[PDB]
Amino acid sequence: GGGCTLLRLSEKVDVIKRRMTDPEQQMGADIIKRALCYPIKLIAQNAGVNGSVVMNEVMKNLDRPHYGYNAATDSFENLMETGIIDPSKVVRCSMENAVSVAKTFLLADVVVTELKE
Amino acid sequence: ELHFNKDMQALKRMQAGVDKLATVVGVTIGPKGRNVVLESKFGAPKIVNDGVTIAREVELSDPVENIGATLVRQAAARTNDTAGDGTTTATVLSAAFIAEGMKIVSAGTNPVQLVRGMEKTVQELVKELRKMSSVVQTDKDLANVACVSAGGNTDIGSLISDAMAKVGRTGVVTMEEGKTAEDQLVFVEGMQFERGYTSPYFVTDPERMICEYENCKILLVDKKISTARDIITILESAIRGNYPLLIMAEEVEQEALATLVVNKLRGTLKVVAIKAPGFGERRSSYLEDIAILTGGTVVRDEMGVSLEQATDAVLGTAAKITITKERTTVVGDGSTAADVAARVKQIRNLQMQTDQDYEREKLQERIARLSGGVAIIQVGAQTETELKEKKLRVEDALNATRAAVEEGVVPGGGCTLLRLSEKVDVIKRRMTDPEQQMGADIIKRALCYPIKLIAQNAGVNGSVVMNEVMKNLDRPHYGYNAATDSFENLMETGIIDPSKVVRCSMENAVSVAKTFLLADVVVTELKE
Amino acid sequence: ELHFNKDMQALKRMQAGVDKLATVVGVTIGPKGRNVVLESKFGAPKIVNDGVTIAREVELSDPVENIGATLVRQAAARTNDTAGDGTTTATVLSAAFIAEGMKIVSAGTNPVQLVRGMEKTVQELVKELRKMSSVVQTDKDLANVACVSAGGNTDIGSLISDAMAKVGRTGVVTMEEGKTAEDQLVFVEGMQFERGYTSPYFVTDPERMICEYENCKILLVDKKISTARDIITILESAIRGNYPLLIMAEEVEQEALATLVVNKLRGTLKVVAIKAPGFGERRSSYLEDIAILTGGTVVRDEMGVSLEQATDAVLGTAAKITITKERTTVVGDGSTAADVAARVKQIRNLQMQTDQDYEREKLQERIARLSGGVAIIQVGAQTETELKEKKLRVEDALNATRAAVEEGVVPGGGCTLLRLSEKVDVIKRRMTDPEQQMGADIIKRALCYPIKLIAQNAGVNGSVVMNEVMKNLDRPHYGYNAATDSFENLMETGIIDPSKVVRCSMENAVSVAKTFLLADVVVTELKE
Amino acid sequence: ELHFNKDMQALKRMQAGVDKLATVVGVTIGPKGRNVVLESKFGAPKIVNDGVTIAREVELSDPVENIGATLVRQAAARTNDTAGDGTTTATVLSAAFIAEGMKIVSAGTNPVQLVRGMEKTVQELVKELRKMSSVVQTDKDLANVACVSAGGNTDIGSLISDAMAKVGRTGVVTMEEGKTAEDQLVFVEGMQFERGYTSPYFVTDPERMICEYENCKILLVDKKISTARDIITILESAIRGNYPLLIMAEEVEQEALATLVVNKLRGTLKVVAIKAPGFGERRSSYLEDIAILTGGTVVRDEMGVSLEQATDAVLGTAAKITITKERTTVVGDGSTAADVAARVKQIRNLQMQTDQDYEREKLQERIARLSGGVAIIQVGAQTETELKEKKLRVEDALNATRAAVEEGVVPGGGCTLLRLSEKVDVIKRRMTDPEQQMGADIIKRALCYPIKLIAQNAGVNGSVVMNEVMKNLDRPHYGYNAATDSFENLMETGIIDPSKVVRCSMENAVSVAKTFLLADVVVTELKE
Repeated sequence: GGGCTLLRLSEKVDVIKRRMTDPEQQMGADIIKRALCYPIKLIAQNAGVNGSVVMNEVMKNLDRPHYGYNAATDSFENLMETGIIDPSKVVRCSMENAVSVAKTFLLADVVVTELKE
Repeated sequence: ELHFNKDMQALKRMQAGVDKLATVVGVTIGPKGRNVVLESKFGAPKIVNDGVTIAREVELSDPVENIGATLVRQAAARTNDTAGDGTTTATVLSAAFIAEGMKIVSAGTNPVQLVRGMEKTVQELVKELRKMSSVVQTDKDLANVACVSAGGNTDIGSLISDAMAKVGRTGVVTMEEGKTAEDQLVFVEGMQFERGYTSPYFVTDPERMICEYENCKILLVDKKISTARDIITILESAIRGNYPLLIMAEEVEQEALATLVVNKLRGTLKVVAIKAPGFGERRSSYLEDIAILTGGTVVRDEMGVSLEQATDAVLGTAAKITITKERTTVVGDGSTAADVAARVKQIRNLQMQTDQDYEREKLQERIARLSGGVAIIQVGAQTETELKEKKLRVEDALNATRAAVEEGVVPGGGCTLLRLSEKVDVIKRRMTDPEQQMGADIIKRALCYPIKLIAQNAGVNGSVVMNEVMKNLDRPHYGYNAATDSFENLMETGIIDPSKVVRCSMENAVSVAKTFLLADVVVTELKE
Repeated sequence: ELHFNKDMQALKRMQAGVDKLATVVGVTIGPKGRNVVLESKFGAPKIVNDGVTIAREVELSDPVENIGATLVRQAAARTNDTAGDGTTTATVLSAAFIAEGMKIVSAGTNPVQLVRGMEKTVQELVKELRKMSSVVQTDKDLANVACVSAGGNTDIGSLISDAMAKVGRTGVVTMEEGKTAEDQLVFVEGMQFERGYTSPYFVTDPERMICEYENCKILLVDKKISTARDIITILESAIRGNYPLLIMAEEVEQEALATLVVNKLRGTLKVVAIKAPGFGERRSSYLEDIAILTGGTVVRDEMGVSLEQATDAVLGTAAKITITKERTTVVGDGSTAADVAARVKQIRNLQMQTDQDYEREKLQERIARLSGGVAIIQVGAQTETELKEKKLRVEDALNATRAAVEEGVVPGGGCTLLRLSEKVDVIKRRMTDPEQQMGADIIKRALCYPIKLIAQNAGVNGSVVMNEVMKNLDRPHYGYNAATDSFENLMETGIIDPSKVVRCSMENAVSVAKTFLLADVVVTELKE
Repeated sequence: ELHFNKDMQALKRMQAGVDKLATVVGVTIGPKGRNVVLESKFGAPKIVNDGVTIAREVELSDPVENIGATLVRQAAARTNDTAGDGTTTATVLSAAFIAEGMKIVSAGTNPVQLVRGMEKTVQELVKELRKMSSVVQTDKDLANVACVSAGGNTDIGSLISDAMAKVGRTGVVTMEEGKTAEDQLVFVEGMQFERGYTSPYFVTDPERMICEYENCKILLVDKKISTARDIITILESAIRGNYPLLIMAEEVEQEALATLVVNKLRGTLKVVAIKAPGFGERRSSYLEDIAILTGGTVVRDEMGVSLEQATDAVLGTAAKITITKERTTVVGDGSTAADVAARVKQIRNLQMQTDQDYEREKLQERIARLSGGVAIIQVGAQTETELKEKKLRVEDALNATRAAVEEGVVPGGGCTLLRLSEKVDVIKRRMTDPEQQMGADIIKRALCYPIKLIAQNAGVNGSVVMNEVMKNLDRPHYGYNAATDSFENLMETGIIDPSKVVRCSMENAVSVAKTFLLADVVVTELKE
């Protein structure tokens, strides 16, 4: 948990070369990358600490040994053994739905609305 | 249909509303307080000297600064209905923590570590406040405490003293006027509980907003009530004998509650609504404990009789009943006194065979209030405006004495807030981050505000008064009486505050200041 | 006709203007600095990468925030003409102290103890800066410093190295272009002083604003000058031979000064103004030290000849003279070199018979500059634009090398500000009042700003950069070069700053922040 | 008195102004270009089909978008005076780099790496353009290139062909009309230099802004001139004989220059001021190289005769002199032709004994221009409007032929931009950061703009045009002539552009786009 799983997910779109590798789809991949960076940034920031340095410490270190950052205690700790864990169902559903509404958002080009008079 | 308020200025907005509330209640505080004029609903205006009445009526225009002042009103009201006093102190301290809070926060300081510092500081200052407290253990010192806390002369405070000297602990003393000019002490079979009414619309006589009824029958069950036709038949029994009815069966749903308040608003049916004591098997063991005490059987389905009709056998009787916000009291009824003398025997038998721990203290708290009973006191009568003036004085006397004997006693005049303030300087916290230290200094400078406002609005500089007491030794009960304007010891003189008031107002003020500075976004429904 | 600006908000007004000045100069700083487009006075615009030019042109509409920005410009300009560089660093530091300062003052903190904490912190940080400094004592390490400090390749920086390896101390190296593509070193009879021009209107060629004249006569008297009729006869002596004239006789009053600038503006008379070196008997002993050095006599009334007609040998000759803001230099004249070799003998004579102390060092500072002379260097020429680009590169090279060897050298990139910032945490001051501690933390967070603005406007987060540098050992010259974006030691790589610049910009920034936060009331003339 | 513009929107303001300039110059481009109506200073309007006249006159109200458009005007003007043509191409490309640049920058992309990508991509494309270029080495193919580049028929372009076939390299061919209808080729003793006149106020006949004089004497010294009394005596020597005078002594200061332009504005004295060729000892070796050539001695103070008076012996003669922005040409004078034939012998002698390297090429560049001389051509005359129409057609012909033979030739129509644009897709840079790749793609989409605007304003979709040219093989000189609206090889048809124009307009466009996107803050002096 701690939204750190979104960083580990974001740092695996750099290895995704798609078909037919048109620059636009690559932009969308970079879009997902920078968008997954936001949640942990908001968590660390609104807690009271710079999120840029936290993101740097976790990412530069090995991403596999469950390295993470607990904002509740503010210290370098493994999220598993400490007790900060998130259900994968929540992460998956919130991620798919966010893209689903972003789909029907950016695709939009004309909006109508019934007015008062 | 929702308005948005964000950033740094949104906080300042409701802070101003808070500061405006603490401004009018601020000039209320002090022995030489000022008069606040209120525009009447219809007719001649009402002059106010109380901080409670002011906090009740204040509500501004701008919604953000309106919910800000109301957010402090919560702490003020909550402090009042849990300590009996200290609304003025709660508000001014609340705004003090907020003002000094916003002052430091504006320097880009982390709110989380600040509020953590405040929480721990006041918490240790509460632990320190218990050390500061002066305990009463003798009925004669209790007499001196009572008579002094009572307005003016002793005598009447000397009457309350022996009134509670009879019934040792667990209360509960109730007062009433009439009928002939003497001091009539009366002890009868009465009981109380720490539950409250269902709706604040049952208040018999404002502004006391306390529901009192004389010569009324009682009725109670354990299960939830929603059906009405059963009570309608009992309503016919309440019309059969034009008398009010008592009901306290845990949760009454919106249907029966609406029928109750409608039949009460017209005056056709005098009804009372309230909750059940305890939980689980305790409920069915508490209502049956008060059933026979009131001279009535139990209408539970466990045996079980529960139908449309209801006679005198299923409902007990109570001469007088007085219920308030968090308390419900019964007294006066001349029913089976042996029941009160036999149920206590059953508790002793159960406690003798009890191996558990929770059952020991539950039987201990039940044997307490049972044995304590109710004691009701009758006041004298000189003129028609005399006991009315007395009854109010003895009302404020009893509540003050109870609040004092409950948690202990501390030197009043707001000086106890100074002594508590000059002990945060030695507090080295963990992990001693600068932010938490700021919060400690915030508590320090905030505790300074009440005494300053007291002296200032009295007519003298508070800076010199604070300097005279602080530089002098804080231990020999040194203080400053604003009533006489002289250096005196607050204990021997007669200026004392109940420690319950100081603690509650302090904790609540930090409580609202916690959820005030922690806020960052405020929403509000708008007109259009 | 006078406007009154008071309270707390009047401070924030000029703070905004200060912050606006630091905003534009802020994006100027750093190796990956940004361009700032200036509107032309008439025609094609002018893009600027320097922080000096920007600070010259900035002046806001609102008077209060204009004089506030102008107040910072004072420290910026003063740093520029006392160190040679660091306008960008002085400004951002000045605003840093002001921003962080007012951030704390807003909490009602005592300004007096705050600025006291600032002054002492930076002063001990200057004493610490001298420890941080690296000293050059060998001409070969001086060669490596000079070449690296020079732009790009060495060769020319390797030429200035031996140029100052010849003239050991006291300077002073002066440069000039022409005529054939080689490296021509020339040592001749030249001298300089630490005085300046009378008026900034004498500047020959802006934006260098340095008055340079070739093949001109020089005139010196010790007393003050106010009369004109004597000068207009020398003007006739300056018209007889169409040549410029040099004058530095202490104080020239408004009358003669106005006549001088008027006759110079029309181009009829090429005149130069300036001031006198030393004081009292020193003046009459310094002007006669340069009179014969320029091949002229003294027109003092002590002997004394002083009439209307002045001739050829009452005024010395100087082949080339270059003067600036706080310096005045002469060079080139092929006069009595024996004088330069005989006056030094007279100084040694006075030195050995001297029993005093001040006379010993006055003779020592005079024998220094006299023996030092003025070595003029001639650069080569590939094309016509290459010689100009070189001349500018060697101009910035010489001024950088001089500013480096003068006060010592410190690691550049603004990283030395962090190493200094992480030494205030150990500073336990007297009497350690919290306010002075706030001032220390203010300096800390303020010294953090420059490196942040450099990294940020370069294109990378400054927080991570600060962390990586600070968490690592601060002693093995660890640093971060924004030009390459990589972990590197600032020394071996070639990113160095002169310690004189850091110190001057630091002290001045605190100096203006001193007179900024101490302010409480501001006045200003209005239009109507 | 200074305004402040910052953030992202400040960039878009001047970007709009740039977009407005490229809008009017945009409809100018193309064979089927449109007419731009200009309001006259006084009287009948002036229609313009040239992009040069438009770029001169355009200047908007809003200062920021004015200095933005002017910033592009600097690129267009600089391209014009360094290539001879391509103002329209420079502007549309400049705005292309800006538009496509800001289009990517708005995504928060690093400006530093972007412009770095732009610089390197276009620089390698310059190295690529030199590959795309076609070379001319035969006078007969030169004849075909010249006649085609010339408007319409050949004959006259076939005359310029043999005109330059005579004088091989180093130029320089000058033209003139009159007097009898034939083809008169004339070679005489003439010379030129790559220097320019002092002030643009000396222009004889606009809009050609080129100062031309007939039958005038010359005068040159090496030292700087500031005095005037010597000049006013030569003025008297220029008044006794009503003839203009030539002066080129390096730097003429503000005094003499002001006197010169004043005496010229009244028509009493026909003067001009020009700079010195070479540098140092070269100057004194170049002015005496043109002194005797013009039949005059040297007035240098190196020995050295220089006083008040001046006669015919100190000043040479010149039949005709034509000077422009960056060139100064003399021709026609019938002086010592033996001088031009003897100084070349002296150069060969010095060349034989020269051991250096720079002296060899300096003697080589002097022996070149000396041997090349200055061939002047005379055109025929049918009517009076035909000779002027010819003279204009041969003026643009000569300038086009020189620009084509100088840097080589490339297929015109802006199609060479596509061939250059479809070569950035193979450019893998270092360290191949995405930003530099964006800058490469920016260059690609920007090079697509000119050909698109050409086809569009002509009257055909540019999308299908780009498709046909690009999808086909880019090597067999495939192109699209908008004049005939048809598939055609740009070489064999007659639509060719000089490589110098394409290269210079491309480099300057990136240069101003460099100092455009790098900008982040813009300042501007306001009215009040």
